[PDB]
Amino acid sequence: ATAAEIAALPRQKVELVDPPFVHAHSQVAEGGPKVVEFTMVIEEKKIVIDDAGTEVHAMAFNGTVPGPLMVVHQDDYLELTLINPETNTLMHNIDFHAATGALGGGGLTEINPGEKTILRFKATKPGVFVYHCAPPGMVPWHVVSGGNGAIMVLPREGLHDGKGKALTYDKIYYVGEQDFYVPRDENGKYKKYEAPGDAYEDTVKVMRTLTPTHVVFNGAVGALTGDKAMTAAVGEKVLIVHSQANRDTRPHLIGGHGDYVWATGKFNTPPDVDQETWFIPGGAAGAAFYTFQQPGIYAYVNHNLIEAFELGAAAHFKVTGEWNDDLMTSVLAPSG
Amino acid sequence: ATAAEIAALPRQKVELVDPPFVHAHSQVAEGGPKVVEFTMVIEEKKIVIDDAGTEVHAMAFNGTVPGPLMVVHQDDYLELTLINPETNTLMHNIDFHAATGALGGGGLTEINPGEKTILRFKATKPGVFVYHCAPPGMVPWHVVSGGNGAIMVLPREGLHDGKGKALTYDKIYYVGEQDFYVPRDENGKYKKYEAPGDAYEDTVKVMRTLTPTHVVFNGAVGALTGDKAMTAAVGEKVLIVHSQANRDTRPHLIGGHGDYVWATGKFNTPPDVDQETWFIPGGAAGAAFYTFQQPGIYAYVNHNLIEAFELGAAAHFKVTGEWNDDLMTSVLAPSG
Amino acid sequence: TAAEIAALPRQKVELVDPPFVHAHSQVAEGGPKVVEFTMVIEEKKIVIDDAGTEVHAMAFNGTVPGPLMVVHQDDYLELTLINPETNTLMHNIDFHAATGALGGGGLTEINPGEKTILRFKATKPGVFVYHCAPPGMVPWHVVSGGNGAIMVLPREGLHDGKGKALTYDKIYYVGEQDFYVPRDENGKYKKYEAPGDAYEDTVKVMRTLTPTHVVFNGAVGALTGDKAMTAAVGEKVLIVHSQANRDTRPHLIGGHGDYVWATGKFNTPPDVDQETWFIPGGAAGAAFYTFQQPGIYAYVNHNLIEAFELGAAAHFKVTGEWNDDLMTSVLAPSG
Ligand SMILES: [Cu+2]
Ligand SMILES: [Cu+2]
Ligand SMILES: [Cu+2]
Ligand SMILES: [Cu+2]
Ligand SMILES: [Cu+2]
Ligand SMILES: [Cu+2]
Repeated sequence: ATAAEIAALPRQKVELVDPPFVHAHSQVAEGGPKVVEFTMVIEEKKIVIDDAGTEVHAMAFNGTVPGPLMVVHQDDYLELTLINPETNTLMHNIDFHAATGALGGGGLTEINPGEKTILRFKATKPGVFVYHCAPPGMVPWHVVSGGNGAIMVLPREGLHDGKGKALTYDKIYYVGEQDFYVPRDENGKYKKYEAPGDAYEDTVKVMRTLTPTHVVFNGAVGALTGDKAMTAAVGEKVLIVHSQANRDTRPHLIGGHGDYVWATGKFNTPPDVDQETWFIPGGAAGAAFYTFQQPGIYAYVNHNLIEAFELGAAAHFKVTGEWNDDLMTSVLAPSG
Repeated sequence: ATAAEIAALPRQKVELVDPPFVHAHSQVAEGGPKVVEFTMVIEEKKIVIDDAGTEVHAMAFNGTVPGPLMVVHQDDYLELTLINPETNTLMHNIDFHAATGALGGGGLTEINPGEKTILRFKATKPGVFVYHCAPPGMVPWHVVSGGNGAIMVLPREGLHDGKGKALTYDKIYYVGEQDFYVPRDENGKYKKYEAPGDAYEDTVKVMRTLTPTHVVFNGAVGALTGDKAMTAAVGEKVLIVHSQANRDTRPHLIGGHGDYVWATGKFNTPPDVDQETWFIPGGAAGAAFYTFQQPGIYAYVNHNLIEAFELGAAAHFKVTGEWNDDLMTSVLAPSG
Repeated sequence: TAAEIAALPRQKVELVDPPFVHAHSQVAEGGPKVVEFTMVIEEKKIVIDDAGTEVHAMAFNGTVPGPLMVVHQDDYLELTLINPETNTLMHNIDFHAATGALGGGGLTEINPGEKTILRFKATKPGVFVYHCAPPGMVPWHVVSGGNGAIMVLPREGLHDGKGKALTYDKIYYVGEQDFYVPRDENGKYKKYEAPGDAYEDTVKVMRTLTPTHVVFNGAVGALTGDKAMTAAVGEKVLIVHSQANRDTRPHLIGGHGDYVWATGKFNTPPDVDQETWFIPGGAAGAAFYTFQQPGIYAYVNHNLIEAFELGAAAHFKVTGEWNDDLMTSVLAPSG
């Protein structure tokens, strides 16, 4: 399209919501190509990531870790207004894996505190894609401080399975998984700092071990459990988008499956089916589609079970409905 | 189906055999749906995992690490009697990744020492699948203590390639790969403990490094070598099922290939072909099909070669038959 | 038959150093051939970072990685492998592309002062790792740089999942190397007189499963600056990537993998529109991209710690006209 043709396209302002929820959208596109507009203020803030009061100096797109899911359709334009407030201490930017050119946008969005920028790109490829901060020379530090999220570029005709039959979800959730590298002192206690820059040297040493101290969903241990469990009902079709900007993960729904899984995250690559545990490499997003068949509590984990149950990578689903004894029954309950 | 319909189905009791062998079965299902009955006693037992005499207090389903391969067909019911004898010290249970509901059966099979339970589930999805112990609060410890195995749910019509041609194996082996995390003293020598619980805190610290001390097939360094090498002949068709309940692996047949590989382990997902090295994520099983073409020794390995040759993840195949000079020949043997 | 193999033509090919690739055609020119290559193994001290860090490398043909060899399906690859008397160690070669004798390793064990000639039929199309594998010291040789890859093209060239031609304008081979360099108690990397002197110290580092360096073409920054790879807008590029010992996850920053044979095998249909692909330790993969935008790109292992702290980052410098439809700065950074 020409500059004039794009200027004539309809504009739609989207209001982002905090993960794991996803802003309102249509699966099948409602009309022709649009310029879909998003705004995000980058907030540098302390976050507490475990029950020992361990702190991270986060880079929080839109005030969350992960940053929110942005949803467009293929051949829409995504126009982001990105704002770095004067209260921040560092330069930041954004690299959309979904975009083409200038290091994903990173080369065009370097904004110091007190500045803002507007980037527009054409979402030419359908899929879920990571986005993340990437300041030259400081890239991994910003990403593992929580400066990452994802977007979903739906096909204009919605999702389909490998034979072209429609796949339509009732619910969608976004799980951002984060590897943290928190320095400790001589007695094994996690260190606290009063400024992001103060922890840099110490953090780089931990990162070089390639061994995260914490691996969490939605910014902290237990962030998606207890009261913040995701919900569904028997019969409901659910899409779980999962991202990891820096490090591999292997998602698994304990008690369920991935009926369809775009493990590469790309919708023109047909989905795998009947999956127990799928694999998303660092620097990517994937998506799984599941129809719940049984009520009760499910745990959704990175199935390196040390990472899930020692380091923090575990979420819950609470599911309502009728139990199915054909699928599963206790013939003899635990007894002497 | 209804409870009455299921009660009318024929039962068959299966005697399990120790890995890497697999109990007698038919590739193409005999008749209609059955309730296939297995019994497994859990044994907490000391095992020796290397040639120095390093020992682990294992949780051994049916007395082995890994637990044995159970084989059924799609839409059969798997009915497991699981027994925790009173000589054991801990509660155990079982999570079938093949099953749907109650955390894979885990929520319905918590048995203290002196107790037993019978769980039945419908095997609705075809593939190979991990099973493992998963007691709330103690999940990874039980799994990395060897409390895991796999099942195979064959399609009722046996295996096929991605395009409808039958794939019929002459023999099958099950390779269970185990990451162990054995505490060490100040001399770098592995510690021994009197009971399972005594090793807990020390073991958890090693687990947090995400760096196993040992990575082994069939419970020990060298377990599938020497006179315990797997065997085949030129022309023979072999399926190798490979599981890893906690941690990634990358199987490779040195001198061979995976002609067809269900790397996700799921038979409705078409197999990759002509593979050098395939990839199975932690928490999953995979399967590879190969027709041997050359005689001699092969090594089957996790192709992180440090993991294979330093940590223990190497097995051998001994293959009988005639050398094929068309496929490979030494034009000039090593000479001055 | 026997007479027929003996009657097949023999063609010698001159190798070139990575990331460049020797002369070849995408569609096979003629019928099956015996393609002959020669490689001398060089044990040499190489410098892998900006602080003068040394490794005693095993360098097939004098490079880390060893060079890319390119044949077509059902050609034979006939390698002459030479281990000069100035070397201290036995070496050999295992072609993942080959069938039999541990990939050739059982037939190619050459002491210093010896050579050997191995021939194998390239029956399976794809990119494949090769590496040294002396029994009992396999990982040491591989993580000392003793590895490369080959490409076995389909006789009819590359195709997408639907059967239409994919023809590249150029090809690069990126070999990625995990190194495990011992450090003294002060945190400084150690140097050794001879390869064997480092064995014990190196195996201890290997057992951490934590590389001190992860690099492309044998050193930090080997494919950056004046050594960046090049392309132009409109050009179709194939990037072959190998890792003989450890997982990697390639990503073209600012681009994509339009078609990616992530397993490296051409009979397995390529994934499409990839952001970041995955190649397991012990394999090669291949990505095809058509460049749409000019400028500098970084090509990385997208564990960004591995890329930017440990060394796994390369550059492409791309010429041509910018496309404001695909991307534009509506408002540049401003107060
Ligand atoms: Cu930032
Ligand atoms: Cu990136
Ligand atoms: Cu247990
Ligand atoms: Cu599990
Ligand atoms: Cu060597
Ligand atoms: Cu190999």
